[PDB]
Amino acid sequence: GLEVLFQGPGSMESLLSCRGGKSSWPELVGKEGHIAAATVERENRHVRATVMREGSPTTQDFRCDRVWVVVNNRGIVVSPPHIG
Repeated sequence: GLEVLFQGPGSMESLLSCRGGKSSWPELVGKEGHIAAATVERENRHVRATVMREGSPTTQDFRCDRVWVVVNNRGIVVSPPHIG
């Protein structure tokens, strides 16, 4: 499903064609990290969902098969989990 156009270091164009259907989980904001991560993997079998604390240093890459489930100190999802 998901196509991502990267407007690269120059006039560099590149595309990623990510595999599955769903790329974004707005309905998971406010749920427990572990419920959210299970739902992500259930709804898209091509992505690996990993729970992460807010504002941890982000690696400068984009991965079709990764869904960060970003949680606060209480383990609650604060942002829509999405592919990247």
